[PDB]
Amino acid sequence: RMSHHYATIEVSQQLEQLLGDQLVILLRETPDGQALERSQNDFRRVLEQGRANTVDSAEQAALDGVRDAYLQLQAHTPALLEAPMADNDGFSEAFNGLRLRLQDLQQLALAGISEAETSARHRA
Repeated sequence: RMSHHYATIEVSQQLEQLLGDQLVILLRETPDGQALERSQNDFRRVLEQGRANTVDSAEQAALDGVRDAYLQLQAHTPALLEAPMADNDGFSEAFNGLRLRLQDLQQLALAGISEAETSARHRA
């Protein structure tokens, strides 16, 4: 009824931390390629294990959207990390869409918790 929503909140928080790591790396003058790849692979790991374990159907759909938004952001990673970002407006927009989705995932999870709390009080 409720514990799985808490797990979804945790997935989103971890993703947000890893996204932050990625931005911090990308913001440096000489970003480290191995660190960037590790952060991307870890974001993907957390997201995909999270999706595989998500029980709520609406949270599954939201995590699918997070995946698409993440791929959009990842697509902006320059082949050469010393190279300038090719599409700054696009990178900004992909970043914005992803962080807003991660925030809404948590809000969605919180709503499910709230509704389960209410239902628990009327089952007994």
